[PDB]
Amino acid sequence: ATKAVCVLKGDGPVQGTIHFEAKGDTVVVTGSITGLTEGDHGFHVHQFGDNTQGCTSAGPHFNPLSKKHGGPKDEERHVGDLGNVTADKNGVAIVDIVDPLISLSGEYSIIGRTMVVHEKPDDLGRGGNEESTKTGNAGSRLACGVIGIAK
Amino acid sequence: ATKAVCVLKGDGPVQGTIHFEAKGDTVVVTGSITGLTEGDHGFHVHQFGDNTQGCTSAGPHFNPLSKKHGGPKDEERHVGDLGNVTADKNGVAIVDIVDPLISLSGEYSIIGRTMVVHEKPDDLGRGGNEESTKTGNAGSRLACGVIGIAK
Ligand SMILES: [Ca+2]
Ligand SMILES: [Ca+2]
Ligand SMILES: [Cu+2]
Ligand SMILES: [Cu+2]
Ligand SMILES: [Zn+2]
Ligand SMILES: [Zn+2]
Repeated sequence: ATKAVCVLKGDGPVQGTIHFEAKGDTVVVTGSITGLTEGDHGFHVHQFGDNTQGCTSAGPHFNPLSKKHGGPKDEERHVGDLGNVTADKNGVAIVDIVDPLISLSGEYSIIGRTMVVHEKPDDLGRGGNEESTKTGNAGSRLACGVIGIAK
Repeated sequence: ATKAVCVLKGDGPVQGTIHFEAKGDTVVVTGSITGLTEGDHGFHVHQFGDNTQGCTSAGPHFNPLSKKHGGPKDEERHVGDLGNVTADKNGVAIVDIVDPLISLSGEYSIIGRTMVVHEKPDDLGRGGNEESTKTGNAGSRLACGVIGIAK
């Protein structure tokens, strides 16, 4: 697959549609998320596309190379660490990220896994607390969706 | 992936959880669906895991070998043709299917695609009109979900 789509939904007001497109060796992630409190929000690909217990059964960040949590520009990061999205005053986060590590096929494929938008901003593993190196202290999962193959 | 899961949800009361497990060289589909009218309901894997327009954006039956619609035991069938699930008097359908054409990896992988439960019985491509050769006359999509990787 070369195109993917994710519909984020949660127990609250956060909702959004993310599109993924394979462009050479990068994946271009676009879309918008709304109902977010203005500010930065942790945006990551969790390991399982299991929504049987809402966003909790999505597990941890997709980390096939068992690295520490980082930000997207870092080398030592989880494959799912896409950093943060920023909600404007109206709660609207417009997504536009280009990542060279997540993929739509092969081993790092994220098809079938879950996109999660969090409550607080991802500290990018620079928080000086152990939690920071595991989840970036992004807190609760507001909305999530399974990533599926798109036309 | 050797395990997958799908949460079916729609606009009505139909809902359920379907689990998929690669056991040997085959795929075992289990789970239960509730909220259904008594009787048979078409149950198929649709091509796209695109829930942006509800179950409508799932596209047609997954059909990589370009065949016509059939029942699960037919040679001429789409890969996504899982036949009918049957709901009892309380609207509960118990799913137990072993299928030789779907898989959880490779060309016949259903990860990232959508599982749909339909309003009417699937006629297994034997109804005699053109629609029977496409969808089995199974009608509208009552509930659907993107198939994701499970732990
Ligand atoms: Ca929190
Ligand atoms: Ca119908
Ligand atoms: Cu996360
Ligand atoms: Cu169908
Ligand atoms: Zn991480
Ligand atoms: Zn079919």
